[PDB]
Amino acid sequence: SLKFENTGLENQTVELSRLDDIMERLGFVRAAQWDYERVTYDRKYVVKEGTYYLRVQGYAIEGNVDSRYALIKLLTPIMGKHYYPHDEHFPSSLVSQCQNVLAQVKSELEKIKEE
Repeated sequence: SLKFENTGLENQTVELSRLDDIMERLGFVRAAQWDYERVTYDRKYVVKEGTYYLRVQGYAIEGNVDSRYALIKLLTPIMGKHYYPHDEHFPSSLVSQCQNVLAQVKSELEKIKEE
């Protein structure tokens, strides 16, 4: 339920193949692949209490999810939390790390924006 506002990600669109390359490079794997409207990427931070995951998601505004060419509009990134083995408190260090990763997501998208 933690969100990251003001990353700039929601303000520009990107081709899916170009998004995919960027995400894999930055440690994300595809997630929630049952959804045909949205593409989802998770970067996992496993800890003693379980798994935190930085989730970046976008919808196909043009084309579709199963196509090489699809135009993706990104939504507000979130950090999810899963407890294993069994009001959420989010660790400030992990918040800072996720902020850093999102900054490089944004920087990589800015580098190809005009092409």
